[PDB]
Amino acid sequence: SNFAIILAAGKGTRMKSDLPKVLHKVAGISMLEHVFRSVGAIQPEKTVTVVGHKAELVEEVLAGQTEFVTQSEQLGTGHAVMMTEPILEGLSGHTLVIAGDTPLITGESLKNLIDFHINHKNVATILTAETDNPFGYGRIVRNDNAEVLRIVEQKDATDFEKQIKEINTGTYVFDNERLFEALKNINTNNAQGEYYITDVIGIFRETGEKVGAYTLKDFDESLGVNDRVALATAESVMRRRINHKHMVNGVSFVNPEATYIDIDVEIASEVQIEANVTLKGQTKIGAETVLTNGTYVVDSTIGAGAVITNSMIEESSVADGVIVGPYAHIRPNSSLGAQVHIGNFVEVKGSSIGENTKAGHLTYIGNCEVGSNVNFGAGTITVNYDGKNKYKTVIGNNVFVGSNSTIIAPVELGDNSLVGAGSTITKDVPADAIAIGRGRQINKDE
Amino acid sequence: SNFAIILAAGKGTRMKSDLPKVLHKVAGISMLEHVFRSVGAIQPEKTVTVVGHKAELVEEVLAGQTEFVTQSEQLGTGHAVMMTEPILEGLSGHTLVIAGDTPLITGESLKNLIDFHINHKNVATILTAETDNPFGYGRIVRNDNAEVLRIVEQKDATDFEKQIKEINTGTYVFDNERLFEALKNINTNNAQGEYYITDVIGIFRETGEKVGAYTLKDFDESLGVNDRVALATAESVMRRRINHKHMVNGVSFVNPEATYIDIDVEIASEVQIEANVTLKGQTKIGAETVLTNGTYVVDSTIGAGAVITNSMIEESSVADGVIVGPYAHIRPNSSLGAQVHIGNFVEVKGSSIGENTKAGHLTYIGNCEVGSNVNFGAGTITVNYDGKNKYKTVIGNNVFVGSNSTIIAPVELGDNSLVGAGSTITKDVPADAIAIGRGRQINKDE
Amino acid sequence: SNFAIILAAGKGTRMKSDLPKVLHKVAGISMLEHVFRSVGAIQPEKTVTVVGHKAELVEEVLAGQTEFVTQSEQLGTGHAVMMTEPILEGLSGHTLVIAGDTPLITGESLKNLIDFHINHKNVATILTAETDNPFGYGRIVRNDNAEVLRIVEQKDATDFEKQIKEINTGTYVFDNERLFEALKNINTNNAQGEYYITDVIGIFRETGEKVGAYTLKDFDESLGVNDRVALATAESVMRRRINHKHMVNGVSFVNPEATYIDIDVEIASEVQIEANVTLKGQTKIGAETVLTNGTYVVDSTIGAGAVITNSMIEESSVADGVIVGPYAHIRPNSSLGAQVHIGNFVEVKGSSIGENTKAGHLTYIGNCEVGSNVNFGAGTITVNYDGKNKYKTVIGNNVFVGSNSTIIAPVELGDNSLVGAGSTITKDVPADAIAIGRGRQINKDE
Ligand SMILES: CC(=O)N[C@H]1[C@@H](OP(=O)(O)OP(=O)(O)OC[C@H]2O[C@@H](n3ccc(=O)[nH]c3=O)[C@H](O)[C@@H]2O)O[C@H](CO)[C@@H](O)[C@@H]1O
Ligand SMILES: CC(=O)N[C@H]1[C@@H](OP(=O)(O)OP(=O)(O)OC[C@H]2O[C@@H](n3ccc(=O)[nH]c3=O)[C@H](O)[C@@H]2O)O[C@H](CO)[C@@H](O)[C@@H]1O
Ligand SMILES: CC(=O)N[C@H]1[C@@H](OP(=O)(O)OP(=O)(O)OC[C@H]2O[C@@H](n3ccc(=O)[nH]c3=O)[C@H](O)[C@@H]2O)O[C@H](CO)[C@@H](O)[C@@H]1O
Ligand SMILES: [Mg+2]
Ligand SMILES: [Mg+2]
Ligand SMILES: [Mg+2]
Ligand code: NA
Repeated sequence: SNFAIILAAGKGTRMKSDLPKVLHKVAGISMLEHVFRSVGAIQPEKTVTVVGHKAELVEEVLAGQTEFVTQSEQLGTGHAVMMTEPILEGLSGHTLVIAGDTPLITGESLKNLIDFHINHKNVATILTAETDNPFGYGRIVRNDNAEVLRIVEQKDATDFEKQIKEINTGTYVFDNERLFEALKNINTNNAQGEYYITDVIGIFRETGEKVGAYTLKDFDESLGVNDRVALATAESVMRRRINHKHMVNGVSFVNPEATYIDIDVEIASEVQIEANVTLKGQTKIGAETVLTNGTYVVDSTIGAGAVITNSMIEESSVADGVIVGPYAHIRPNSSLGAQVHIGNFVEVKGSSIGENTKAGHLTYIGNCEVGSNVNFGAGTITVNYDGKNKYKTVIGNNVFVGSNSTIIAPVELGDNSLVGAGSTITKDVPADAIAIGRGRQINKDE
Repeated sequence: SNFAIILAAGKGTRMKSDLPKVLHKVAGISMLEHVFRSVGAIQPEKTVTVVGHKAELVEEVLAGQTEFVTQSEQLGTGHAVMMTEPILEGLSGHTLVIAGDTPLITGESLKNLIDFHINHKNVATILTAETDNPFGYGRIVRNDNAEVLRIVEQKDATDFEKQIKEINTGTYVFDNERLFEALKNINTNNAQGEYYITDVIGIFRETGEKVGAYTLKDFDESLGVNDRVALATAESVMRRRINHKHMVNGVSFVNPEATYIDIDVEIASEVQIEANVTLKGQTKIGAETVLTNGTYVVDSTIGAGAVITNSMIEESSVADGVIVGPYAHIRPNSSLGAQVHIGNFVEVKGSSIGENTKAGHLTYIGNCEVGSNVNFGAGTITVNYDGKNKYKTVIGNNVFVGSNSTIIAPVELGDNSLVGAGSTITKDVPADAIAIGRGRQINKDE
Repeated sequence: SNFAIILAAGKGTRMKSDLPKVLHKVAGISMLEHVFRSVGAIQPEKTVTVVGHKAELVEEVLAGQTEFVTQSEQLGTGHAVMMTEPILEGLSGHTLVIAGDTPLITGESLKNLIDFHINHKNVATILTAETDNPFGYGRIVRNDNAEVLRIVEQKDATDFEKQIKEINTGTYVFDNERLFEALKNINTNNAQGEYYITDVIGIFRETGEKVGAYTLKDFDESLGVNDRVALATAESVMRRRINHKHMVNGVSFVNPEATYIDIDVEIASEVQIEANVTLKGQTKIGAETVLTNGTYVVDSTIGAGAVITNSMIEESSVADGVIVGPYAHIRPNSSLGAQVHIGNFVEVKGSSIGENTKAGHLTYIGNCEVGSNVNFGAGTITVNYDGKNKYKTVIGNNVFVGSNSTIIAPVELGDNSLVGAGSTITKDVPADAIAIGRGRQINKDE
């Protein structure tokens, strides 16, 4: 029986933020969520998240996914684990304690940790790693025969102890029953005057209880994020992880070290992604689609065989074979039908665009229902706002909207209609009709 | 006498692509072409490229540059070399065998390899290297006195052999006459059930024939591209190589690790290139020209003293002192004369623009022949498409095209003419004349 | 008493530039300025900058901040120091000699260097470092008991000496009085036929004078920039330094290795900066402001809570809560009031924009004084240029400028006025009035 305790009540002073540290994002989701996803790998029967500093913000993120306990005052990591007593005290099993600021630890690593704990029949197992720059991390102190003696914090470590490269990742597995009894013996006699969870290791050794340490196969997973310098490193490692997975899946990257793809983004095989492409949120990219430098897609679905050249697309659906850009902007609630062509300096907002329709230049399409095979001449402006209300415009199939025209909603351009270039349309244009609304040209010789 | 055999018939399963692996691009050209260019350094009397999987695509790339032999079934690298028998069997000389998926090996390295082979009078010389992650590479097995015994593939290697860091690059030089006789002794008794070319090393040792190994000076050249993770590494190394050459040539780079310049791009001294600039194909950049972040140039010629700010330029010519951007788009078959200024949100397509002409904002110039010292007011739209045909517009010198005007082709604006702002022009405007075609302003008090 | 000598007279041949090497920029300022800033840390009583090659360009950069001496001919680093004789000869104190092409050395390092020199009572102290690629650097030659014997240049070094990893940084501290007497003994007997300053070390040893070497704590500071490859490395290290400082200060960076922020840019806590953001010159960013990929800001002030999405802003002021982009361009001498919204494909030039005003699409606002709560419809074009003169337009508060309208200066749109969409305005529109200037729509059935 496995139990889990996630610490997320800290102040995170070094972050210099009003937003709780654990909520800072890494590849699209908070560090806390990355940790929560890893925890699920051990299939815990009970999950408790310790909240305190701005608990309401934290509870909203994991609402309905974990039990919450409040730590009124941030008196220490050990004190935080004590808050889980009313829920876990008495139960029999292996209790995992993990920090909410170590977003790189994988579920696979946590599984190996618990398996090690059970196999070696330890009362406490520490997840460790080694690094050439252990500053800020608790050091793992062992004796001559490599037996774990205790964990000494940076601020409490001697110069000899500071030289230790083996660090505490902040993740452990404790025998649930022995954990809460050992917690009662933690004192505040240290540089911070806090209840260190790291002290339970020394406490267990007093009664000769078995304590071990499982070393991470990948030391990059050990990153503890206390400031924004560490947060950038987490972004770097997570970015490499995500992009590596995509490349193994058959996605080409001109530069995986400079491409920004969120954790839950899905990408089909044969997709070509240039450097400096950004894909955020619930974004999906179809097979063989090409994304060029500067393309920025948020919560959108893009089909197969599409080519998105240096363009921004938000909360929209893009069908197969759609060509967009460069410098195009597809705003929320828009839908581009199959083989639609949206060129440079074109903005589509809250509009549905039928198959094969083209708007290649300096055009604004807002709140419009557009048919198939429609052609928007360069400079076409649709007007949906008058100062108070928002009106809709309907454009039929095979409509030819003349260049530099101004279409004032609410109006409807019937099938096969034509709007003369430079015209201002304020009234419906019947199907197959031709509308012209501009001044006559007069030349004055000189 | 040197001969060359390039293997390009494989399936490249790990790539997860319909495009033959060797055809995947690195810095603008296929891996196969990079390998072909290196091969030329040995000045081979005969060059044979083994094709099989989608041979027609491969033959098109190197058409008229090498002899081709078909390998109906991909039974192995050794089997592939056997396909070159009808052409190379009997001839006397040093035969180089190279894979089409090792695009980083230089011609200089191949020259050193053949020179080593001849000097040491070997029957077979293997191009080797060392790496901390030899996974997937054939390991070089030597005895106590560092003599090459054989090459063992990843899938056939024991745990002891897998620990070997010295890898086979897939490039060798064989005595042509002894090569084809040793090929007859290759068996399919291995994990893949294939005819390994790597086995000829062991076969030569049976008759006490001299086999050696030449080690690469630069281990980065040893990269074997079997998947897209490796392809990204190839892009990274090739990108560093290309940009290093440019910096030595006097080109400044804010960030050479994040600048994307194709293999055949030419850049003059004193050019300043910000990070995230992309130069593709047959692009040439003149002296002292400045390219800012986001600029993307494809198959174009840009002169000296030009400033291309965050703009995309395709298949066009840009003269000296031209200023473009930010967010400008120069489309195919366009020509910008000396000191032309193209500003933000301006698109030029299939048009010639005379010296000193300015179009600084929200303008579309398509299929136009424009003179010198012309001024396009912001919002100027030229119309060349009516729904079926494409018409041309001619604009003379010193013409002042009023802002937000719509010029409907085919029309001609004579020298020194002026088009009033907001006008729709459907007829020719004589030289020195003034054309106005808009509605009169009426104010309604309230 | 501390004195300083900065060498900036060299030709910098490897740079292949008409601009003196020391003037090449690193993070917004010349290498010379970075060196000058570091020098100030030792609080020198006298500062002398040796100029020669294009001295006028160099003197302009540090005008009024240092004394200048001319080196007519570039006969060597030793010869350059000799030019400072008329000013420093006779004085008593510690004289620091530093190259103008080592922009990474910090003031803290120079302080530690002088303190070492004084403490050890040396006649000469060399600032050294160690590197695996010492090519081009003078090597530090020591004896069995680690005593500094001399400095041997790359071109004069034997194969044994070339293997030395300890390099000369080009920075030293000499006893002023003994310095000028030792300079008289420097000869041109070397590969370059120049007067090496490095030779004074050997000269001092002839009379048994105390010479030492202080080693840099950070070897990255030792970079000597002789070509553009080294200049890119300097940019890389300086970029990392600058961004690290910002992260410690509470600024988040998606990718600090690919974000370009100049040396004097100021950024408040809680600011979020995506990768590929460029901030240049005297730019200041307020608290909680978000900067997305592609944003490029030069000499501008941006307030708190602003969101600059993929936009370019130059020499302008942006107030709190302003939303800009994507693909917007704020040109010189513009001011955006609190909560102003500037959308895609909008250019603002030399204009003041009042609070809450919105221009969300394809609009050009030039030389305009705009009030508060004004709404610019998509496609709105302001005209300020007629061919010779520049005219101003004044727009009152709560004005509704209809889409695709053309406003021809000089004109004034009074408070609460409205311009009908597609209108060309050539005359003043009184407050509360409605102006319409377009052609009537005529439909022709078919
Ligand atoms: C005493 C202790 O455990 N030290 C460990 C902690 O140091 P470190 O100094 O990083 O500890 P933090 O301040 O980041 O706290 C760790 C976690 O506990 C939380 N928290 C903190 C204080 C509190 O009163 N309530 C609460 O819930 C924080 O929100 C965070 O999720 O993690 C490092 C690894 O990353 C380890 O090397 C250290 O050995
Ligand atoms: C058996 C063999 O040679 N193994 C070598 C091969 O492994 P590796 O597993 O990389 O071999 P690949 O599958 O990439 O084949 C190598 C080359 O031969 C071609 N090909 C393959 C099979 C075929 O039947 N016909 C054909 O033409 C492929 O197109 C490719 O150009 O290259 C590695 C270096 O990169 C070496 O370390 C391995 O020792
Ligand atoms: C002889 C000498 O000093 N060599 C040092 C110099 O080599 P390095 O070959 O780099 O010397 P440079 O040519 O860059 O000259 C150094 C500095 O002196 C200036 N200059 C040069 C020649 C001249 O006649 N007048 C003049 O003012 C240059 O402008 C530059 O600021 O710096 C390296 C560190 O970066 C050291 O490892 C070398 O030991
Ligand atoms: Mg922590
Ligand atoms: Mg291979
Ligand atoms: Mg130098
Ligand atoms: Na217009």
